[PDB]
Amino acid sequence: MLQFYRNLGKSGLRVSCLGLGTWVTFGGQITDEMAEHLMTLAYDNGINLFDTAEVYAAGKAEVVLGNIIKKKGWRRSSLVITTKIFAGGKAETERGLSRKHIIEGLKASLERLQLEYVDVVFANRPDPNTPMEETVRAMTHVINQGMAMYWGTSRWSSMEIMEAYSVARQFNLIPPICEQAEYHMFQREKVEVQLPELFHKIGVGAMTWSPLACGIVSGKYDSGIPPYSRASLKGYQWLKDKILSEEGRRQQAKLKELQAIAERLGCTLPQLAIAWCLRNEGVSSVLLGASNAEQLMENIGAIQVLPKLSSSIVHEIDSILGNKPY
Amino acid sequence: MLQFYRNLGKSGLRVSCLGLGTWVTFGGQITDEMAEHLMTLAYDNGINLFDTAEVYAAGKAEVVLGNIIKKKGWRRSSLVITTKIFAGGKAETERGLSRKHIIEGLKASLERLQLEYVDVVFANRPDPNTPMEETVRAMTHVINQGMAMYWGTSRWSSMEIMEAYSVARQFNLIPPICEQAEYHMFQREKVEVQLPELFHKIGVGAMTWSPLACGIVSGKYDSGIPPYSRASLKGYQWLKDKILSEEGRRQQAKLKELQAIAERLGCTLPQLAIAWCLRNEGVSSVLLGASNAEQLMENIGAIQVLPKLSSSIVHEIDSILGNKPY
Amino acid sequence: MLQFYRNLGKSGLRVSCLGLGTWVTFGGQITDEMAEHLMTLAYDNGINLFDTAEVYAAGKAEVVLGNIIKKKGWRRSSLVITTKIFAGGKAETERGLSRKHIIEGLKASLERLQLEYVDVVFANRPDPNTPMEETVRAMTHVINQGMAMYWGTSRWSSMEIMEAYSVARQFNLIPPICEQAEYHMFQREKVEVQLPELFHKIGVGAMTWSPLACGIVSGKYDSGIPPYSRASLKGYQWLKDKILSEEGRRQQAKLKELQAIAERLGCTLPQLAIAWCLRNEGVSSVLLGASNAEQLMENIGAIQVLPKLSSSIVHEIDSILGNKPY
Amino acid sequence: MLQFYRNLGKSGLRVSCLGLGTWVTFGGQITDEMAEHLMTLAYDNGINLFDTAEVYAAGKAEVVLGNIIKKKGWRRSSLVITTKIFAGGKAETERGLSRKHIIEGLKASLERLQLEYVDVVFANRPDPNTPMEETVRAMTHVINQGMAMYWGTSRWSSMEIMEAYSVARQFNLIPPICEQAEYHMFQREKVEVQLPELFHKIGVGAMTWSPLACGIVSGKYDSGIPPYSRASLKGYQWLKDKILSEEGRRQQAKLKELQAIAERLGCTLPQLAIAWCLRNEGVSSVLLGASNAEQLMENIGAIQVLPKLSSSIVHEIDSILGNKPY
Ligand SMILES: NC(=O)C1=CN([C@@H]2O[C@H](COP(=O)(O)OP(=O)(O)OC[C@H]3O[C@@H](n4cnc5c(N)ncnc54)[C@H](OP(=O)(O)O)[C@@H]3O)[C@@H](O)[C@H]2O)C=CC1
Ligand SMILES: NC(=O)C1=CN([C@@H]2O[C@H](COP(=O)(O)OP(=O)(O)OC[C@H]3O[C@@H](n4cnc5c(N)ncnc54)[C@H](OP(=O)(O)O)[C@@H]3O)[C@@H](O)[C@H]2O)C=CC1
Ligand SMILES: NC(=O)C1=CN([C@@H]2O[C@H](COP(=O)(O)OP(=O)(O)OC[C@H]3O[C@@H](n4cnc5c(N)ncnc54)[C@H](OP(=O)(O)O)[C@@H]3O)[C@@H](O)[C@H]2O)C=CC1
Ligand SMILES: NC(=O)C1=CN([C@@H]2O[C@H](COP(=O)(O)OP(=O)(O)OC[C@H]3O[C@@H](n4cnc5c(N)ncnc54)[C@H](OP(=O)(O)O)[C@@H]3O)[C@@H](O)[C@H]2O)C=CC1
Ligand SMILES: C[C@]12C=CC(=O)C=C1CC[C@@H]1[C@@H]2C(=O)C[C@@]2(C)[C@H]1CC[C@]2(O)/C(O)=C/O
Ligand SMILES: C[C@]12C=CC(=O)C=C1CC[C@@H]1[C@@H]2C(=O)C[C@@]2(C)[C@H]1CC[C@]2(O)/C(O)=C/O
Ligand SMILES: C[C@]12C=CC(=O)C=C1CC[C@@H]1[C@@H]2C(=O)C[C@@]2(C)[C@H]1CC[C@]2(O)/C(O)=C/O
Ligand SMILES: C[C@]12C=CC(=O)C=C1CC[C@@H]1[C@@H]2C(=O)C[C@@]2(C)[C@H]1CC[C@]2(O)/C(O)=C/O
Repeated sequence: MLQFYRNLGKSGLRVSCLGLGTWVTFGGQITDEMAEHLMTLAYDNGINLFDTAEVYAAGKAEVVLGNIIKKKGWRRSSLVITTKIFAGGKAETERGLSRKHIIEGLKASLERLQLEYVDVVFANRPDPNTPMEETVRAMTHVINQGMAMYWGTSRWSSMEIMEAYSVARQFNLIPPICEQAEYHMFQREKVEVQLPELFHKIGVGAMTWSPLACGIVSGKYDSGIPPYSRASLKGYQWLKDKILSEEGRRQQAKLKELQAIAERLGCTLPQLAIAWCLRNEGVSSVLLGASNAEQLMENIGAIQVLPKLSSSIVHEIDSILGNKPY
Repeated sequence: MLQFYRNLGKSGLRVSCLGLGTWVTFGGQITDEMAEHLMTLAYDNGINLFDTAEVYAAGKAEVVLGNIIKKKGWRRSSLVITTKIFAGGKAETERGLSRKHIIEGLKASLERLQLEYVDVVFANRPDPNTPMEETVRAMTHVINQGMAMYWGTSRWSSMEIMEAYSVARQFNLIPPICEQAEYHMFQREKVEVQLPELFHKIGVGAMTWSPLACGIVSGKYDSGIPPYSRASLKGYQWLKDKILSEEGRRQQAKLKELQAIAERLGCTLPQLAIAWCLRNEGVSSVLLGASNAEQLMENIGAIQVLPKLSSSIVHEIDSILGNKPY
Repeated sequence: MLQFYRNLGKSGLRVSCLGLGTWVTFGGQITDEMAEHLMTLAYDNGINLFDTAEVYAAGKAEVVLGNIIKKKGWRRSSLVITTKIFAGGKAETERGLSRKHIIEGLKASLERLQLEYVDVVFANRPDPNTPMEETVRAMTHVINQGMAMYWGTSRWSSMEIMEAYSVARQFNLIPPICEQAEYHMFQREKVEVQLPELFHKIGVGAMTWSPLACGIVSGKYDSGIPPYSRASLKGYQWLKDKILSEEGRRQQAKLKELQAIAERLGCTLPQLAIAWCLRNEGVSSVLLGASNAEQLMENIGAIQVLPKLSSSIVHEIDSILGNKPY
Repeated sequence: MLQFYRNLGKSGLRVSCLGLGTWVTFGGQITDEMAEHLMTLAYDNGINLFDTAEVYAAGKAEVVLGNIIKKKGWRRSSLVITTKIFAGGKAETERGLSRKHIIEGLKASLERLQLEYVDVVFANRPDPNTPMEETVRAMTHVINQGMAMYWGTSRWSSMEIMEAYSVARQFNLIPPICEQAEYHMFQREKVEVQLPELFHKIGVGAMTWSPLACGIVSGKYDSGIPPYSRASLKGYQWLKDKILSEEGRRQQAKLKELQAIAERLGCTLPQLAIAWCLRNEGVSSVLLGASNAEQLMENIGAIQVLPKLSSSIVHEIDSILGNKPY
């Protein structure tokens, strides 16, 4: 009963239940050649959603993404391209959600992307130094300028998202259509409890990220930090610490148990985790990440796992994780 | 007492009581040469309204229409060009009334038409997957961008049209000026009963289509499906089935009777049917269709029939049709 | 105590108490060479206001005006250029105050004028076929598009002007700043009684036209229709009839009497009439007309007459005219 | 506890506590070479705020400023460029806060600056001939046109600033973010008493100017008008009169006393005065002025003085000045 394509929240924007992101990989960990192959595989498999950000690889991720789109020549109208704005430089005025950086940042992202507009522009995170009204007016402005079709939030609290809606309705501006939130077996609270309320109240959709907790859910770290793994990359010592932390090892213990259900269902752990992220209608789309073609094809195969996630299967997983939100 | 030119609803847009459409014919059933001749004949006879759609002939109808306008060099200010948006591609995001497709779709139609803007952009049909607010904001945006002068609805229910007005007045956006509805002797309810209410309440005008029920009213199918007829064209098996259906034959029976009044008045059946469509002020303009010059000139001659449609004549027709709405 | 420059109504637009119009003369009755000289004389004498219209000489007036501006190279910021829109073609959709013609009409005027925008765009007259809301939205749109700085009305009733303000305040649009009304010794009611109310209520300014009643006030028709006079021009038989009419001769009788006061003051009749038009603060600016340099220099000399228009002088004129409004 | 960078009022625009202005110097008193050096020194020292005006050196200040920015090639996103509009020509319509001059004036400033937009456009002073609504709509328009990111006021009373906010909230326009006010030891009332109220009430920020009272606070006029001093420049006889005035000499007397505290703290008088201007959070940024590199480097050194401005030090200064506002 799964519908591969669904509306992003209550907006009219239709997206595939699975998207492909560019964090770490594009313009960084992987070659442009591998990136091209990954996007082609995604696109050919129905995926129309591709996420990026001005900060990814200091802007190179957007460059690679734009190059592929141009080289492949896919119709712009058949793609949903999203980017996020917060950190776009070292200068004081090159970061934040001020009108100045919103406009300068998106303009610079579009130039790198070789695109006239993105379908959704996201505030990559909350800005405690900029009043909501200024931010909402700036997002509304770029949409009115044809630089984006819609806008959204990322890593914002339920209250801050409602605040953006409040400002939009008071000054007759455009409200946000989606919140890009982290969601995986070890981070469920926000997406399972809070976001559903925002959907029914103000139509906000949930586009989730890091469905494998940066690859931790794959269980490839059951025995240390494998070579070439994200956790072994430069600038990702923070990930390695989380993996080697006390809590990071307790997660591995639970994973081994989840692995049992995986093989018992005839799928891999990553496929179980990803399918798990889509088990509820509440999630509009799960943004995937992959360093090679084997991972992506495996991940996409998660769709076939959905039908096997019965009530019993879900309860067993909850008993194992032991973190089912109230 | 007929006024050849009238306002489209309560808007200031003045249109001829007869327009020329491009469905099936332009870029499809007829040659560009024949299309040029038909439009010239229309224009030279006072017709200033020409309708098309992104979906007609996969966009070719708009191409032919734009070519003629350019080749003939008529002043853009002397023309009322309308197009409709819903289905503009095979991709998921290439259909619907989302802001994304509204903007991408109209932009693509304008490029094909070689025009900077259309006078009216229509939503070709209702979109159950896009909230009215998003659609109304998108229509308002393209009007503000100078891509269209006004917007309208097509195949929308009275309630959905009122809903668009509601959103427009609540968020101070631009309301629709017209609804493009089917109207002929075998489809009267909506146009005769509901649309008049929308005109007096929210100024919505009625621009009607298929005045001959795709040619069925001409009675050329009194004996099967004549060669080259629309019903015998590829992709129009649906029309042939309606003609050969039980109800389709009962219509022919009534037509034969209507034919009596036609010849009794000194006009053809198509002229009687078309003049009938304009008998009431409620209809701002009737969109004509034609595959050759004989049909168009005949159709235009319907204007001369109007004066003969007395109360008695109208009552006789009602008795024959037996479908006068309450 | 006269201030040569004053605000046009309550707006911030500052105009000279005297402007130079282009009706009949520019691109028509006079040569481009004479037009250039007249504008230069005006500009050099402090006049910054120049009025035209899409209908004047079928658009040639705007062409000549734009040529002079370009040839002389005066700073655009030192000029106040106004044009009026209603009749811009023979086609049905080429006339009126519909959004379509407002945009097409002004765009075409600007191209002829070789200007990016006019300071004020006027609706040349009321349009009974277009709802006020559509007209006000269209004027607001062109101002927002940078095609005009402000907009105004011409030949509108006090109630229709208040209606435009009503729509502007209800839908948060831009209200009109001025009404271009006829004003001379034989047409005082509207300007003296009604316009002052609009100024204090909604800040509307009064820019008056035909201060010499098309030249009739000069008294050059005291003995028929002199050669080369406007009344003897082709297409102005209507003016000749008004002059030769019973009322037209009764005006001449009164003029002869006014002539007495003129010579008694040391000025010409035209100078007395023009100075009379500016005697009250209510009039922001009087638009002058002239076929040669002698008339213009004479007319401009009306400024020196103002100081002599005492209460007694004004009362004597009222006794003669006998048309002082209540 | 000083934060070099702070928000300009409640807006999201982040500026350095010290800015560099161009009045008198750029394109005038100093060479383009010296101007380039001064800006480079400022920029390299963290200063991101540079102020100018259409009136400075008849537009040359903006030309020099734009040349430096272009020659140095600093990222536009790392700069906060502000300009002020009021007097942009000799013609009547070339001055004021009318929509006409706002648009023409800023457009001309941007061309001279070789920039697409300024971060903040200021009304250089109040305009008693233009209604607030017109001015606020014009500022909102240029911001919506991408010609400026924000707008502000300069030399406006607290009530006039609140009036601009009132109009903005009534017609849903954009309110001002900052007021550029004079602030130095001999002008404290407005900035110390009134502006703080506007900050808490409507978020208006305080960007101050002439922190050395045009150089008077430096005490270089303790013995007349030194050569090359601003007071000895052409067109600045007004400054010399203020210095040589009775009150101007009484200020010198107080300065000599302040000098005691300066040397007693280990800093110069200008450093004490400038640091004094930043002692309170109320001031977002102090705009500096300098004719040579020695002055600028000295002035910037005022930051190190801030830590020494204890309560006692501030009280001693108040006792000396004897002008502490109520
Ligand atoms: N809004 C925001 O702030 C954020 C948004 N995002 C978005 O979400 C997207 C996805 O996030 P991401 O963290 O990459 O997602 P995941 O948590 O799914 O991690 C994907 C990474 O895990 C590894 N992996 C993937 N599949 C497999 C597999 N089958 N077997 C083994 N290892 C596998 C790969 O890394 P390796 O091979 O190197 O181990 C890959 O790069 C991003 O690209 C971005 O677009 C992400 C973070 C934040
Ligand atoms: N908003 C919407 O969804 C829709 C809008 N429209 C608009 O309305 C327009 C008119 O619709 P359309 O269905 O073409 O109109 P009609 O119902 O009037 O049918 C016209 C067709 O009937 C035949 N015909 C026309 N005149 C004669 C005649 N005198 N004698 C015999 N046959 C005749 C021709 O087909 P043939 O010779 O092949 O038999 C011609 O193509 C369209 O072109 C389009 O612009 C149409 C449908 C939907
Ligand atoms: N909003 C609207 O609908 C209208 C606006 N206007 C505006 O107002 C302007 C002025 O109107 P207009 O009717 O021309 O003004 P006047 O009533 O002042 O008439 C001017 C004409 O009278 C004659 N004249 C002028 N000065 C003298 C003189 N000193 N001695 C003798 N004859 C003289 C000239 O015509 P001749 O030498 O041929 O006798 C000249 O063309 C127009 O150009 C236009 O811009 C005008 C009409 C309508
Ligand atoms: N909004 C508005 O209406 C106004 C805004 N402003 C803005 O504020 C900025 C600063 O104003 P400004 O009056 O120049 O500032 P100051 O009051 O600080 O005076 C600076 C001037 O004083 C002298 N000076 C500076 N430092 C020293 C020093 N250490 N020792 C001795 N003399 C020194 C220099 O002049 P010299 O060497 O010639 O003596 C220099 O040009 C302007 O450039 C402008 O951007 C200014 C006025 C009005
Ligand atoms: C998609 C939309 C309009 C286009 C856009 O850029 C952002 C949004 C977000 C909020 C949506 C809004 C609508 O279109 C109407 C909605 C969906 C509203 C939330 C409640 C709402 O007002 C409602 O429930 C319809 O009545
Ligand atoms: C034409 C118009 C404005 C231009 C446009 O793009 C769309 C519309 C549709 C609705 C119209 C509106 C008007 O202009 C004023 C009308 C005609 C309104 C319906 C009721 C109305 O408000 C009225 O009755 C006047 O008072
Ligand atoms: C000039 C202006 C704004 C710019 C414009 O394009 C048209 C107008 C016309 C109406 C003016 C308006 C104002 O600026 C404020 C005014 C002048 C208003 C009439 C009453 C008003 O609201 C008032 O009295 C101030 O309080
Ligand atoms: C920065 C801002 C919006 C961007 C802009 O161009 C100008 C302003 C000035 C007024 C600010 C406004 C806000 O962003 C919200 C503020 C800061 C408001 C003053 C009160 C306010 O409404 C408030 O207190 C938040 O609730």
